[PDB]
Amino acid sequence: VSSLPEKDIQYQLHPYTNARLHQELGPLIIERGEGIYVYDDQGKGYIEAMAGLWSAALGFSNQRLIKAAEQQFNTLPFYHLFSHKSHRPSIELAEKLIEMAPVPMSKVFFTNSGSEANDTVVKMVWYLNNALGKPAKKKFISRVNGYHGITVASASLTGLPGNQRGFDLPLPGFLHVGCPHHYRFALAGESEEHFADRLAVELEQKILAEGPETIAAFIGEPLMGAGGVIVPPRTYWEKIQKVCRKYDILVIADEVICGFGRTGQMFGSQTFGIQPDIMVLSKQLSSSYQPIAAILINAPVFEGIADQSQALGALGHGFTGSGHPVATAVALENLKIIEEESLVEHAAQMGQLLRSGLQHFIDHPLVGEIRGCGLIAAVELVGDRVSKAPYQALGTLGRYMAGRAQEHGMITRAMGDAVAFCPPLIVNEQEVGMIVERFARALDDTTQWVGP
Amino acid sequence: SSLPEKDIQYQLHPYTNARLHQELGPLIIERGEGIYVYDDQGKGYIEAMAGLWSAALGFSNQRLIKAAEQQFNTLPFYHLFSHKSHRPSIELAEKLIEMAPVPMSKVFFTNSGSEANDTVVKMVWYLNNALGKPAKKKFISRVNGYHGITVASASLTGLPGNQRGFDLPLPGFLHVGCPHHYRFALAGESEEHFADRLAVELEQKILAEGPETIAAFIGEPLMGAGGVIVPPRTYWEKIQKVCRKYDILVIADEVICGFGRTGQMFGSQTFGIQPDIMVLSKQLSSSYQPIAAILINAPVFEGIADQSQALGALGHGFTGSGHPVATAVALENLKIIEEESLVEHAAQMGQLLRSGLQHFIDHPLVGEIRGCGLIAAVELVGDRVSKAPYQALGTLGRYMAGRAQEHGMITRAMGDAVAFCPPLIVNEQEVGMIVERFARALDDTTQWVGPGG
Repeated sequence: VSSLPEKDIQYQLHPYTNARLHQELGPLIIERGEGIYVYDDQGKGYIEAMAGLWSAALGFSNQRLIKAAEQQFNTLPFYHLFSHKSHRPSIELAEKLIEMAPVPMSKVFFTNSGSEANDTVVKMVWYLNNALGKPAKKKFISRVNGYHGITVASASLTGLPGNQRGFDLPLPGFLHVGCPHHYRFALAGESEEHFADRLAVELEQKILAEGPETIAAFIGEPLMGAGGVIVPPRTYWEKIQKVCRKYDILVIADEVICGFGRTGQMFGSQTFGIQPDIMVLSKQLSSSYQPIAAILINAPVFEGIADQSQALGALGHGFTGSGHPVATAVALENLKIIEEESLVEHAAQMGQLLRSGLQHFIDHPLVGEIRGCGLIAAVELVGDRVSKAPYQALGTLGRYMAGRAQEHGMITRAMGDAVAFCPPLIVNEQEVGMIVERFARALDDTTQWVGP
Repeated sequence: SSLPEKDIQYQLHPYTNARLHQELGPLIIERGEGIYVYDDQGKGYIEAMAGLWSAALGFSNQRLIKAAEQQFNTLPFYHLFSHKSHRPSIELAEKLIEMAPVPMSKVFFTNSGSEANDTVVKMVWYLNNALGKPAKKKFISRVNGYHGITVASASLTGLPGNQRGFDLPLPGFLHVGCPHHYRFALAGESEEHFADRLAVELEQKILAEGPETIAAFIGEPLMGAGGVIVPPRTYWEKIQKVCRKYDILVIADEVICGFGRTGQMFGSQTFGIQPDIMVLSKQLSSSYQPIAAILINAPVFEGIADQSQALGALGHGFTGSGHPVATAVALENLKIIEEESLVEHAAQMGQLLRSGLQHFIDHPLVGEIRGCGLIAAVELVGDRVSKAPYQALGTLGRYMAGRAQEHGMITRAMGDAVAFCPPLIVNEQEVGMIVERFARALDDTTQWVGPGG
């Protein structure tokens, strides 16, 4: 048998893993990928219904991206953007991002990860408000169950307890308002629109209690990804933005998951009617073939930063890999493919098929909710549909269900007791059918396990 | 070319004055080969910084490029979350642990050095909570140290340029003195006594803050971006004794020093550091891919592991953590460094570099020549007795770096010092050319100043 599992146990500390259990069980070693599939070291194939980490838009064997990497490696395999240095793929990618943006944007700043990007945005907003002579205007508002990454600062923006417990987070000045999840937080008989009203009132009261002059920015994923595929209620973003504009608070759209065709349009900001001052992009940006993220800032944000960078000598910020030529070349080619192959439209089509397939299970006794938009969805299981209570404890069903899905050849992700769907954009109709079938088998297993 | 206008229109550059950039536009680098890069006008430059202290194998290593291809065609993306794994992360982690200069237990991967140090902060907090020491959370670092630029890692960083305007450092991130004898020793003080004073400073800081509140001390073995600052003799010995006395972790930031930069495989070896945690990046992959790695020792792992069990899972990880292409490239890169004996070769080339620069040791504008292995700096001054700058601090360094570029060499000014950090594969003739181009830039600067005397 392969030496790899023992070596993995001996030498790797895994993210998002119980380290002690890992020492007992060892890894599931993924050996290779092609199309929407990955294969373990025993040769078993799985539909990667998460596209890896919400990210492999073009699947696991796109030869154009691979050749784009090769072409750039053979030209200039590393360079940087520090001190006026530049290079073609960062320039052409920045051009393309600005010109495809759903609202007018001024500049792009590159990082490696979504976490670094949001961390950078925090720093940029502080820097901006200092430049503007508003030293108190520094607080960020985000939402319960939001996920913005896991640096010290971005984990503070994040609203999931799993990212904060044990880590002494959030830092001060990172405030949280309600998760816009109607199923869990609406009143009995309350409409989506009235639920949205109540959330907007909550935001305004929070701004008032803190002192509006101390609030710099509001950040949100158009729909929440890692926190549960939570679609906000109708009118939420309209009403929330009105509150933000009233108090001169920046609106930051975290498009790390929603970006590049996930939600039925190119950006989640389009789908949900968001006019952000700043956008954060990653993941599908490069089909995760290279680590890269991008921040788009509008004109007022750029102008204030630019002014301060002059007064303070240079902008004292940047990663070694910021705009890495291979990562930018791969992302550029990736965006071209998404456009040329009409994958936004195709994904929207496939998403309707996914959602209608799943909706066959709406009356199942363990299905509490089916939600989603475009080609992202979740099914939330419960132990009792009237009370919405979990079986045993929150997470017990989702853990079992995700494990059963894997046994039936599908990789999903449990988010508490919901299981997620975020397949590659290139998924076809029968493959959507198979995703639903493998969900159904896992659901059948879970039902028998829970028992009468 | 349409590129310069497009760059000015669309890119906010790191470590650049944005207004000046709108006036001047970029220097567009088009291609690279060996130790050279070429701009879009065809002019060639020796990349005496190896890009960003990082391109160990130069700019056209075909083995790294083919290693990337082979992995892209196997599995171009996967992750390490929830027990998932893959061969290149496993084999890289094995190699890193087995090559470590002290016994290490586990590797955690990130994309950047900044993310890695940020992660270390979180790991240390998480550890001390697991151990039932909730107060033991403060970090101590040094003036002019550079640890990256996330909110937390910029707090560790001790360069004002990284903090002014950004409301940093955060509370709980404390700084002690820059160990640079030339600038901070008392008149007539020995290196060893300077080291004694720095150790006393650290101990007094630990005492004033409450030792029970201090979790960790972090330092680059020699400081890179902050000036190629070699610590005085006996510094690391004495500093570590203080840390051990109070049960404070010792974290070696090897982002620049790692993989043969300093004359041995690690800066920790060169300077006699026994770190609890090491942070690696840059030469790890010759920067062909964004990757960094954290090595943690047994006690650090065991505490983290215990808490990750009690709390369900370790709530930390980047999408790109252990990225299969980045890890495959890094693994091949380390194999090349070993197979081609590049640690030894770089040590040899570094002696040539230093002896070449030392022909200018009595020049009226040369204040100090420092370094070790294949990293060095020449610090220029306007007056050697007072060590004062010519005009404003930074004038000489800026002028020198601009002249070096005109003579076909990319160097980095750090105030009035110019840095050297060439690819490890640099050969003897190429070291000769680096020093020649330094000399021409120095001649130009000297003529520009007119020292007289």
